Amino acid sequence: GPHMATGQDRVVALVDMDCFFVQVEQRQNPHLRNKPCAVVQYKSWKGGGIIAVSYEARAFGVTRSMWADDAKKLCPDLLLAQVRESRGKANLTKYREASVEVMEIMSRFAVIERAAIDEAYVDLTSAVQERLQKLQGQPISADLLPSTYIEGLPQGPTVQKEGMRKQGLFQWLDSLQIDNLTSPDLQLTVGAVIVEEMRAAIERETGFQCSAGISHNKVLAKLACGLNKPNRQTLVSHGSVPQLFSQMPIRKIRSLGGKLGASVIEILGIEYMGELTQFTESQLQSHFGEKNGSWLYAMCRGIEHDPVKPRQLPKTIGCSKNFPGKTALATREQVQWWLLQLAQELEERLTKDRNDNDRVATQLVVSIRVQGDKRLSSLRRCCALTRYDAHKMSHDAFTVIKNCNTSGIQTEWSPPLTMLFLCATKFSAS
DNA sequence: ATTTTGACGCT
Ligand SMILES: Nc1ncnc2c1ncn2[C@H]1C[C@H](O)[C@@H](COP(=O)(O)OP(=O)(O)OP(=O)(O)O)O1
Ligand SMILES: [Ca+2]
Ligand SMILES: [K+]
Repeated sequence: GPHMATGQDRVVALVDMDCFFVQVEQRQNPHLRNKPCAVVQYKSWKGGGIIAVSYEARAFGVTRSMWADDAKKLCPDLLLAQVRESRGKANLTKYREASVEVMEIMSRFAVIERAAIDEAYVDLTSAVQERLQKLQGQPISADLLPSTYIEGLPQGPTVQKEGMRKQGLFQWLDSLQIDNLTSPDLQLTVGAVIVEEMRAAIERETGFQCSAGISHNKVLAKLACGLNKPNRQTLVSHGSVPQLFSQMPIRKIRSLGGKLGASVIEILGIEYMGELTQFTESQLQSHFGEKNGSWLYAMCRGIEHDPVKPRQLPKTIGCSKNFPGKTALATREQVQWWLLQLAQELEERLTKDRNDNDRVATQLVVSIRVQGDKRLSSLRRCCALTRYDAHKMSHDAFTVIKNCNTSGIQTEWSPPLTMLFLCATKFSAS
């Protein structure tokens, strides 16, 4: 009891831009705003592959990974914006720069960990302490939380969505103990106030809307974020975890969406996160390893300790292209030309990165996939990255991979290459 | 024939 940790020591948010690439294109082209629309890369093969979908179009069943021709079958009036193409490949620069806009705004409020192009974790513990000092026992008005849901409420003894939201928020605020500055529920509530302010600032200064989760750790904040989308935020309190987890499929928890989550389900014969509480820590370590077992034992109780890392910039800068089916690279000239295209984009982005961020990459990673291999990467080799020069980087990549060619004819390449990948890594300050 | 990314763990 008095010594049992409860994982209530931090306030952590996860901010997720809503359908981000779509919003970037809608800001640029007002004709696309408030319409069913999607972002597509390439156009020749089946109308192009959809990579982002507005919520209006999701209502028709349009999803990412879908071909645009098929999406048009579900949504005949679907509007499309195309990813820019440069040097023969999709170029994501517009979205990376929009991401920087948002991340720099978020960084004014607190330390952020860039989780993806449109996702950041936020460590709010210190900001919440300061705001609590400013408030001086003053109660928190529901007006300060105009887009916040409290997971699990309302409960106990209106048929509209906003009415339910307000009822749950009212119950939560009515129960709060505003006089205890160490109260974890109060701390989460102040965190939610700050996140409302952050999201307002993002929308005012960029036009972009986002959703957010607020809880005591990254996994719960990420889970909370997806409960009420778009353009809303959700507070998941420690006390909400038993009911929330009691029907929560294991695969919905971050890092359990793949093979490990499948093995948890299969070996233990369970379906929901809460069922994990019935195993000892040693049982879980015996099945899943020391690290995973301890992590699951704590996580099914709502407890997780992974820190928000102070990192606003990506650790790697990479460029890749697939060559599916008939397009697989079968000559040496082809392989070298595409290595050159990838290296030119990489040099452009690296030079910009060096000027913006006072750092230099020192390692070049080359990855390839051969036709027939089911794995995404068949081979990975590295060489020194000593000059931001595309011809040198492409020549070096060719040198490290050229011995993979089985073909006895020098001009021909076999087995054909279905993927090329150049990644600059190992940054040092400059 | 999703494609193009990015982070981290194991050995
Ligand atoms: N599998 C993918 N392939 C290519 N691009 C992707 C892929 N997944 C995501 N992206 C890009 C496009 C998205 O706008 C952006 C953010 O991804 P993601 O958060 O999963 O969806 P989303 O922002 O489009 O919608 P949501 O509102 O549900 O968050 O990253
Ligand atoms: Ca998103
Ligand atoms: K996401």
